[PDB]
Amino acid sequence: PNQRAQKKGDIILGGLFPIHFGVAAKDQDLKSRPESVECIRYNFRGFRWLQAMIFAIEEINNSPNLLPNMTLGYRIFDTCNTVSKALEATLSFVAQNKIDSPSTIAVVGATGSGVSTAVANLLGLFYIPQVSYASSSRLLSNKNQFKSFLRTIPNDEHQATAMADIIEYFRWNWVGTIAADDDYGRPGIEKFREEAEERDICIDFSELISQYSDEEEIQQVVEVIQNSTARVIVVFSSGPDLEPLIKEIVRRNITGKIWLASEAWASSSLIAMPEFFRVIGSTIGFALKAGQIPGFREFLQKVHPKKSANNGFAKEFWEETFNCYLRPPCTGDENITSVETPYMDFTHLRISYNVYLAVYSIAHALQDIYTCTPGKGLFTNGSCADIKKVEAWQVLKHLRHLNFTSNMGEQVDFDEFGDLVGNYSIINWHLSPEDGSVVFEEVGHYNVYAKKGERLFINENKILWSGFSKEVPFSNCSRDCLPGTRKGIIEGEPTCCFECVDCPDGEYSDETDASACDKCPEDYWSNENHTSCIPKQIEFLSWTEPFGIALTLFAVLGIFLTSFVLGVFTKFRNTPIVKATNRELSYLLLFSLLCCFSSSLFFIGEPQNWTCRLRQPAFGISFVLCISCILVKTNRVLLVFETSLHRKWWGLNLQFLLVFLCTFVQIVICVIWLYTAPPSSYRNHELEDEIIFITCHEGSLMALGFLIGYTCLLAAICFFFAFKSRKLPENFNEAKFITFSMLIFFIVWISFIPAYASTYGKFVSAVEVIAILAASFGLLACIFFNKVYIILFKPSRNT
Amino acid sequence: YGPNQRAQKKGDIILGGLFPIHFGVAAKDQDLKSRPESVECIRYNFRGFRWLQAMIFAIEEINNSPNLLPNMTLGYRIFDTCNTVSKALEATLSFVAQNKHIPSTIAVVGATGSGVSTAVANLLGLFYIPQVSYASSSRLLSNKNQFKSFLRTIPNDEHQATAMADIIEYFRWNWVGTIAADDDYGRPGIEKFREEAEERDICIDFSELISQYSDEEEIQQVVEVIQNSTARVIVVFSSGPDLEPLIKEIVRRNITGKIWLASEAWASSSLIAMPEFFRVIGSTIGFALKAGQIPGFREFLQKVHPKKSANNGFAKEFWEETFNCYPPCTGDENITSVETPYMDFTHLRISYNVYLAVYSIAHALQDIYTCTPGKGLFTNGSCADIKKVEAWQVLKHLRHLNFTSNMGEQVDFDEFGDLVGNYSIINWHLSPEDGSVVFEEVGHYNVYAKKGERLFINENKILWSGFSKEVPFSNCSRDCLPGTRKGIIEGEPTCCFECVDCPDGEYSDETDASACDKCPEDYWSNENHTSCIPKQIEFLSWTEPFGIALTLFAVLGIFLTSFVLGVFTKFRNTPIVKATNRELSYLLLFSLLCCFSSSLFFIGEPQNWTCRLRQPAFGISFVLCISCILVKTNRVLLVFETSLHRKWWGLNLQFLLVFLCTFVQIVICVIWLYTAPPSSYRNHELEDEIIFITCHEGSLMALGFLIGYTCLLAAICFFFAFKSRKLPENFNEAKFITFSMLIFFIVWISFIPAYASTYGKFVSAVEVIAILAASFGLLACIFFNKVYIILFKPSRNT
Ligand SMILES: CC(C)(Cc1ccc2ccccc2c1)NC[C@@H](O)COc1cccc(Cl)c1C#N
Ligand SMILES: CC(C)(Cc1ccc2ccccc2c1)NC[C@@H](O)COc1cccc(Cl)c1C#N
Ligand SMILES: *[C@@H]1O[C@H](CO)[C@@H](O[C@@H]2O[C@H](CO)[C@@H](O)[C@H](O)[C@H]2NC(C)=O)[C@H](O)[C@H]1NC(C)=O
Ligand SMILES: *[C@@H]1O[C@H](CO)[C@@H](O[C@@H]2O[C@H](CO)[C@@H](O)[C@H](O)[C@H]2NC(C)=O)[C@H](O)[C@H]1NC(C)=O
Ligand SMILES: *[C@@H]1O[C@H](CO)[C@@H](O[C@@H]2O[C@H](CO)[C@@H](O)[C@H](O)[C@H]2NC(C)=O)[C@H](O)[C@H]1NC(C)=O
Ligand SMILES: *[C@@H]1O[C@H](CO)[C@@H](O[C@@H]2O[C@H](CO)[C@@H](O)[C@H](O)[C@H]2NC(C)=O)[C@H](O)[C@H]1NC(C)=O
Ligand SMILES: N[C@@H](Cc1c[nH]c2ccccc12)C(=O)O
Ligand SMILES: N[C@@H](Cc1c[nH]c2ccccc12)C(=O)O
Ligand SMILES: *[C@@H]1O[C@H](CO)[C@@H](O)[C@H](O)[C@H]1NC(C)=O
Ligand SMILES: *[C@@H]1O[C@H](CO)[C@@H](O)[C@H](O)[C@H]1NC(C)=O
Ligand SMILES: *[C@@H]1O[C@H](CO)[C@@H](O)[C@H](O)[C@H]1NC(C)=O
Ligand SMILES: *[C@@H]1O[C@H](CO)[C@@H](O)[C@H](O)[C@H]1NC(C)=O
Ligand SMILES: *[C@@H]1O[C@H](CO)[C@@H](O)[C@H](O)[C@H]1NC(C)=O
Ligand SMILES: *[C@@H]1O[C@H](CO)[C@@H](O)[C@H](O)[C@H]1NC(C)=O
Ligand SMILES: [Ca+2]
Ligand SMILES: [Ca+2]
Ligand SMILES: [Ca+2]
Ligand SMILES: [Ca+2]
Ligand SMILES: [Ca+2]
Ligand SMILES: [Ca+2]
Ligand SMILES: [Cl-]
Ligand SMILES: [Cl-]
Repeated sequence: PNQRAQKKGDIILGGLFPIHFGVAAKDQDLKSRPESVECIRYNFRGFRWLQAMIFAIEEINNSPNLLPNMTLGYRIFDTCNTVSKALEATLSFVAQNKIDSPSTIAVVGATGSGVSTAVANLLGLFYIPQVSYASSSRLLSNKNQFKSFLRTIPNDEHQATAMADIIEYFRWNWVGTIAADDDYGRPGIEKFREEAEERDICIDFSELISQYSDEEEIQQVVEVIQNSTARVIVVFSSGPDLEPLIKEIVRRNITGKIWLASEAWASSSLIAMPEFFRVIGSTIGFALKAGQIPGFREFLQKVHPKKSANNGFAKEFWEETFNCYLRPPCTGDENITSVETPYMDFTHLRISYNVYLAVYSIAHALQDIYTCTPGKGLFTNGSCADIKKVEAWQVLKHLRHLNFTSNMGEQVDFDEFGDLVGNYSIINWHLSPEDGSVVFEEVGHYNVYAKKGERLFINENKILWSGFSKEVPFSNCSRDCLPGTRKGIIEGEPTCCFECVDCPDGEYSDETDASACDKCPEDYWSNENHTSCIPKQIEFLSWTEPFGIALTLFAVLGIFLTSFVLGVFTKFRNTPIVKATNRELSYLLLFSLLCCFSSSLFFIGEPQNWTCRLRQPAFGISFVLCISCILVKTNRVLLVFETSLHRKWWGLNLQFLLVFLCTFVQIVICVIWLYTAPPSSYRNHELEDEIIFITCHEGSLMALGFLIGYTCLLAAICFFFAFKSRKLPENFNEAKFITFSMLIFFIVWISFIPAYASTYGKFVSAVEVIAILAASFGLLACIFFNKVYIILFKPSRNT
Repeated sequence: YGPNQRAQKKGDIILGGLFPIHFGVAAKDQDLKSRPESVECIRYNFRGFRWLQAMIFAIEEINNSPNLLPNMTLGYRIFDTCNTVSKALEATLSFVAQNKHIPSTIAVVGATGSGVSTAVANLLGLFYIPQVSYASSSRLLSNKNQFKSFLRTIPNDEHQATAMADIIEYFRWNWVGTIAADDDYGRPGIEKFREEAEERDICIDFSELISQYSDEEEIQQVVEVIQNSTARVIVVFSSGPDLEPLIKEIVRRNITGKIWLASEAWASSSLIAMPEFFRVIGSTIGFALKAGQIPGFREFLQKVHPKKSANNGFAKEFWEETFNCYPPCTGDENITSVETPYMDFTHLRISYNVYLAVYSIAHALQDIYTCTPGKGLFTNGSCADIKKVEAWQVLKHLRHLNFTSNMGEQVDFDEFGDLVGNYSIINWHLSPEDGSVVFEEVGHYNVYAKKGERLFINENKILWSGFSKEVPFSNCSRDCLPGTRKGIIEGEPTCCFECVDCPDGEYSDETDASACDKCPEDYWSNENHTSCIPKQIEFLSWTEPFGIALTLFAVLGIFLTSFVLGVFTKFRNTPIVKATNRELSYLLLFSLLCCFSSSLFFIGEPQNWTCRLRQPAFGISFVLCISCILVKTNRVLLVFETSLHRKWWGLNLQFLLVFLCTFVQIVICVIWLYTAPPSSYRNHELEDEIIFITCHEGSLMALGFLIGYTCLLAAICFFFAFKSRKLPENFNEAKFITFSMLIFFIVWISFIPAYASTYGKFVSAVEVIAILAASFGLLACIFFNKVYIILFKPSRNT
């Protein structure tokens, strides 16, 4: 090639820099002989990088210690960011070696993963160390194929993990990817997709672009972008590979998304245009750790076409800066500090420092060769190498074992994969208030040495979402489902995109975004929101509640009246005037009425086994013995008509036999109940589904049937015998009184039937207990009030 | 100068050539302690030598034919690549040497790889030299902005990934795993396949990359990932050498359940198709290109001999590897006595691609030779001469090449330099005679057909796991029968799920349902939540045994009433017993007719009129009957009531009496018609399964006061009857009427519990039975004695 930066010396290096951005887009129709294509657009950043390399080389040549007597020369070429020019230059590099089947010993060539691979395939064939400064693809680590490649820029797996970490930190799960179609974008987005699907993050679309894409492919890509709902768009590409898509996006006014820039185009001047920043607001990109090169800007300001004989690119540089010709003609007096261009309009050195570091590392390897001591070398017999006759593979061997200190005082040392690691800065795009150009204000940091999970660190106070608002935009497929509801599948959409369905009654969902409703335990139940389990609010006939205290009051006043009549009897015990009747029978009847009044107590509280298991036979025996005694408190016609009949001769104790017979019969059934089917004191849910009710299911139905039959037949026979003799003046015609009492007993039975048979849980027990209480109360009152009245009022009883 | 081993032959025009005679280079890790020298290759690839022989045969056959380029001879400088990049780049630097005594090559044939093709093309296209590859199938070599001078005769691999997705869809699998060689052949193909599968809703469990340089730990991780997965389909997208280590490790660890979907590179490779590996990998279904027919090829393959080959140079090492000589031997053995891939083949696939490439370049040269000075493709319609031909001319003519190959086929490279062909689909079968692996075609993938109608598989030929004959199950979660519905698992993809039972009131009829459905109120989820069968209704029917029994009782009562009526007719005007009010007797009898009729209002389905009249029907019927009975006795109050005599002075006042009482009653009735008539409506809340149809009386006070009125009438009549219960005037009807109202009150009391303690229909049933029994008792007790004394004992004087 003609245009190049050439300088002689004892040792020659090679450089490859993208001075231009691309080649002249034209189709070689092949109707005539094809010739060398000329590049089109200028790139001042590449010229700054070239100046950095030249500065490093000359500064090394000025230092007296590093390489004391030797001198470093160079043959730097231009690649125009394509492969053809790079391979032309590379063939111009290995010419002396090519004649095997000006020998350069090292090449610093970079800025394209594709270009870097294309060069390293050829340089590694002659074992020429190539130290790239910007090639960051993960494919260049396959040291089984790129034998002689080392890069002073970190790899690009950490960057994919960092983008995944950023997406996870802002709590997003619905994104979309876009990648240039070269060796830089594809592996990057593959690694990112892997790490994303690991972290449970869904990806909507995935398109590829390139600077040679025709309007139809870009149209399709813009349609895919527009016809989607994800707001986060991760981009892995370089400036020139993204310019057309961005042109289309800004011409179509797509102004909603959030761009996650990769390292290549995060700081590119092709994309950071004030026109573009309208529709591409809120970008968050990565950047390398800045560096310091003392006196570099002063060297930059010295460039001049006439005073540059080694450098040959200063001519076109001046022609491009001042826009002149060597239409208007140039003069060698212009002021480079006047015009504005990415040449001097920088604040931090990020890639230029990489070039400086690469040149200094190669120089340090050379110096290490210079200061070898025999017997301690790295070659066959621990031998050293002749620096005056140094070869490329020796420099490579020494570079693999290089370990020195940088200018900032950091330990530069290449990993066994030939690459040094480094932290990341995280940049947000801002609009400058005074000028109006884009400005990269650093808002985050990414440490690579720290353990997993604790690497990313962002400072959200500075981030400007769309420049207007101040809150993280929402970019999930579907809004979360608050507690009370649960997730639900959509048939085709990915897992990160669902709908919400309500928990059916009886189940609850406390946490948000739950996969399935939970059924409260039987003790508990759904709330009104189906959010919280509330207790089943169990219920039964309580004690302190008005009904319970009132029934207990009635019972105890019954006991009080009974004890009252007992006291009256005891005070006048020795008076058979009214006690001409069997005083023992009065004893028994009064105590039996006490027991009957007490029996009610067994139907109050919560039903355990004890409670009902004894509450049925309690009333049973009590009322049957009461009715038997009041039956015997009558005429003995059948007894007079009838061992047993021998005992029916004299002695009142025979009457007792009667009761001590019939109750015996009764207790038989009861003891049957004891060991045949005791009433199950158990709970019930089926009746209410909301509140448990505790009852007792009598296991022996026919047994209680027989019991009730026995007591009612006793009642029938006693009532009939009473009525048949209801009009006999036997001491105030007591027969009419006993008819009255047993009649009201029958009324109690009848009017009790409908009550319990047509009421809810607690009130059934309440009505049963009030029925038994009223029955026994009425019977006792009717039997004893006449006698107590006549005794307390008129003690004239003779016949 | 290139390497030492090559195949060189002079001529007017020279063609390039790159073939993988070996399989790789020795693992010599240069510590760089000494000057690194040319690395040497290790294994031998007889298939590569067959390809090279195919190219040489094509060239010499061209040189023998007098039609294509007459008076012209073709030459070649074929080199070896050993399947690496450095060797190919050495050969290519030798190629382009004369460009910028040394021959000037004008066309290069093939690179056999994708990385090798890319490396060679980046350098060749710099000088615009046409490179016609025969086996490079990456999709990246179609970008005609990078590789300006690259055309291939093997189809691009996009359709191959599409066909992988189509195969996976055809057997209905949705849980697979992928493996790809980490080079330019596996990565783009596996990316395209991932995209296509994601389109067709196919979940990918794992995805790993391998290479022939993978150290033991990486293969360890890969095999661990393979074991810990539940998938069975493993889509491998790689070549033989890059897969050999993984297959070694797998057959060492004895993983047998999986099934493999082979890409074209290794679906027919002798490196993997070995019985040892076949005993483990089981069933593989791979692709292959369409065969070709090179006439008279075997007769040229059988002529190879070391001393007879001066132009060829690889024949020496070939003889060595096939005979183990130079244990030196003579050099007269027969090559047919050895079993190597150099002759153990049935169809030519890639060798035909090489033959086609050579013939295509020769045809472009011919087209250049047969110019017409006015129609040349070059400038001003002119064209160049055959004697000073340059590479770019051949490239230009190859872009516009369109000719016919001996298979009667049309060959033309499209705008992307590729060709197009329709794939065969093979399955790995074990030879029942020898034990070697044999590939048997089972299907065909036609790419010209419309999308979705391209794949044809003859499933009767496939052999699953060597013995079985039914498609294996390789889904993630078992497809569960209807009645259940899908349920998300946290973290797992959309192909792994649970399924839970549909709660009642909801149903799911089809497999793979997302949610159940609420049934229409007339229906309900059946026993298995599968179908909304009609929700059963329930009420007192007619043809039900109870209905027919009750209407039988009713018609028997009506018949007894008609009997007593006829008895009255035949003996009307004889007041011997009829001295009483015959008219009021007919009134009571009609009242009993209405009472017996009152049954018909509580039988079937409740309409509005039905119950809205069923209440007042019984109401008025009874109150009228009982009031006429109350007046069918002594008239003390009537006798006591000055203006009343002037009003009636006769029995008419009795009518007045009843036409007062009933009237009062009927008042409430009409009120009920226009305050809250009982609505005939349904009821579900008690069973959620059976519908109950009843009537709700909006005014409880109406029915309350009505029943209170009728029972107080009954009670006052009962008291009045019991008052004078002992007056034997005409058989002492007082006792009969006391028994009447007594049985009435028994009916009332004993009816209360039954209706107040039973399920729906039986409430109305027992109400019917109670009313019928009350009217029965009334009729019987009142009139049985009269009809008996009339029919039996003719003694009527007092
Ligand atoms: C058992 C029952 C539900 C009434 C019943 C049930 C089924 C029956 C089947 C055939 C025949 C008679 C039956 C009577 N409730 C009774 C129990 O509370 C026990 O309480 C009493 C039982 C009898 C008499 C009285 Cl004063 C009470 C009270 N207080
Ligand atoms: C209304 C009722 C449920 C009984 C009832 C209800 C609530 C009441 C509230 C206060 C006071 C009395 C009430 C009586 N069932 C009655 C209806 O079937 C009407 O059927 C009759 C009503 C009265 C007498 C007879 Cl012989 C029948 C019959 N057959
Ligand atoms: C979008 O989806 C993500 C994925 O969960 C949601 O992130 C959750 O946010 C809450 C809020 O603190 C965290 O408690 C959870 O830990 C996050 N999920 C997980 C699995 O960790 C995010 O909330 C969703 N965005 C919106 C607006 O709802
Ligand atoms: C990458 O991470 C941090 C910078 O954020 C560096 O580690 C810190 O360095 C300072 C001074 O060197 C120490 O005082 C801190 O203790 C370190 N903090 C942590 C968490 O490590 C680290 O040096 C950076 N990497 C490089 C190559 O500079
Ligand atoms: C593509 O596959 C199909 C069938 O395998 C081939 O197309 C057939 O060609 C012959 C003659 O045109 C017809 O008899 C068949 O009907 C065709 N198939 C159909 C569906 O029409 C074709 O040969 C294959 N492609 C190539 C290049 O050979
Ligand atoms: C594995 O999953 C697939 C779908 O993911 C099942 O195929 C579906 O089920 C029947 C069978 O054809 C069809 O109604 C559906 O259309 C199929 N889906 C598709 C996309 O075709 C397949 O049945 C499952 N495998 C087994 C053994 O059940
Ligand atoms: N890593 C980039 C190289 C790069 C880094 N920063 C850049 C800035 C501009 C252009 C290219 C770059 C690549 O693979 O291509
Ligand atoms: N397409 C394959 C080349 C190939 C086809 N068939 C083959 C058989 C053996 C080896 C390689 C091949 C590749 O990209 O690498
Ligand atoms: C582009 O979109 C924004 C927001 O809707 C709107 O303000 C503007 O008018 C649109 N058109 C142009 C040319 O920007
Ligand atoms: C012109 O050149 C010199 C700097 O060397 C000085 O006069 C001045 O800074 C320059 N002009 C501007 C605008 O900086
Ligand atoms: C590298 O150089 C530094 C400088 O002292 C030293 O600490 C270190 O031991 C050297 N070796 C390695 C492997 O870092
Ligand atoms: C390999 O696995 C299969 C599974 O059945 C088993 O039959 C066979 O014995 C195993 N062979 C070895 C060497 O482990
Ligand atoms: C090889 O030897 C002769 C010569 O080719 C041939 O006739 C014969 O068929 C072959 N025999 C074997 C075993 O290959
Ligand atoms: C060229 O293509 C056309 C149709 O595409 C076909 O008719 C013709 O046979 C082909 N060959 C030549 C020499 O035209
Ligand atoms: Ca470059
Ligand atoms: Ca840029
Ligand atoms: Ca889909
Ligand atoms: Ca090759
Ligand atoms: Ca093979
Ligand atoms: Ca997961
Ligand atoms: Cl910079
Ligand atoms: Cl073959």
